[PDB]
Amino acid sequence: MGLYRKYIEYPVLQKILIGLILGAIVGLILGHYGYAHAVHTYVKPFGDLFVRLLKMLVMPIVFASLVVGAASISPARLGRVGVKIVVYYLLTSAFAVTLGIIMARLFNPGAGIHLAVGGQQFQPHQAPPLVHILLDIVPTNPFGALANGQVLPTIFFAIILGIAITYLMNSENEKVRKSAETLLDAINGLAEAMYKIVNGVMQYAPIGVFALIAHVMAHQGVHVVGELAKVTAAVYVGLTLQILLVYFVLLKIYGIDPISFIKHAKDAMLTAFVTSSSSGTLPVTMRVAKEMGISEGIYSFTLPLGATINMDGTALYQGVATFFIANALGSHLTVGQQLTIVLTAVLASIGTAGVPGAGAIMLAMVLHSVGLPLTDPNVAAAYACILGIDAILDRGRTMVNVTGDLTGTAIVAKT
Ligand SMILES: N[C@@H](CC(=O)O)C(=O)O
Ligand code: NA
Ligand code: NA
Ligand code: NA
Repeated sequence: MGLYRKYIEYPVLQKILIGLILGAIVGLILGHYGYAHAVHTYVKPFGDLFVRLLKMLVMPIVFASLVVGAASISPARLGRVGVKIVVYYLLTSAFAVTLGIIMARLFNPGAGIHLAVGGQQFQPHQAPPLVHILLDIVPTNPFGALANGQVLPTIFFAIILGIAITYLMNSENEKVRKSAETLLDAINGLAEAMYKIVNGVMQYAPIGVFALIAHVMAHQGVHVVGELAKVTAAVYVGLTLQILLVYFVLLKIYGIDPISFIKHAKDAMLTAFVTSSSSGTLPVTMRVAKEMGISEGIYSFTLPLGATINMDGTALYQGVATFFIANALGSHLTVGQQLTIVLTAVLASIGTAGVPGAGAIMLAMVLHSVGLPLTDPNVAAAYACILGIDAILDRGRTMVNVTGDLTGTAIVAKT
């Protein structure tokens, strides 16, 4: 087990990029000499196992995290400035998703791939009338939603359970109060346990990323590499313009000087960029918070709230991916479908945990709203090719999310 210990003790982020570049070389070299059936039958199953691993823990982590999160939060009317706090992030998320559509049309990623994994192109199914969709949010059986795999009914049932369980903790009866604590602790244990499994799966990602990239290179060929570069470059330039478009303009109109703003915050983004974990990068956020030389009481609630609420960078990733998959599958997005992208993506960005890899887990939830379920083999193939390239894209989107946190707290502080 000498080599096993060395392999584990290494930056997980570095290995994925090492695994990604190695996979690309192997696929093209093999593809030039043929052996298309060789990779399809020998190295493909490693990629499929990684896909099944991610889908395993999506359901248990959605239910447990919401119950713990909803119970902890209590309605305090947000005082006076809090209503100004929550409204700020909601509007900004809409802008980020809206910018994704125009930039995606500018480059048009996913053209000329022609997925035929299932033997035929994906055929959209007509959506049921909106009355049936809304009435299905309420689960007729709370246990049925979990077992059958429905996600929307589970979210509704999880939220109300957390709200109902925080009243018992405040109840005067001792037996009722004690029973509420035990039930909350058991679910909190399940949510914590699901996070340790996330680290275990990420250690298998370099092997999983290697298998997925190699399989795609051999079949599609060198052509598919070009589009993968287009989506790679698109997100960064879209994020780059977004920072100047909305984050800079608020600084200019108000009295805070943007040039000095980044000078004190320069260490903040750089530390987050290296670690690529916005939720875990909290200590530096409070570090710069206490050395701004201003009030701390505003910082008592803004940073914990803005940890999960603000996720502009991931939001652009969610929107661009949703559009990219449609082009690969050959199904054009109508105007009506584009309207539900921003509504779904913005609320989706709210539920993101913040740890790296969370966007991949909840990207599929937006796909269900569009009408592209994961059970479709054609959708699975296109979605799998994104899972390989997530690490390099996740390097940039963390910086935007943390920057929006730091920028947003300062402008309200000026008021
Ligand atoms: N780690 C990303 C989120 C993600 O990777 O899904 C962020 O905090 O911006
Ligand atoms: Na936002
Ligand atoms: Na979030
Ligand atoms: Na954030």
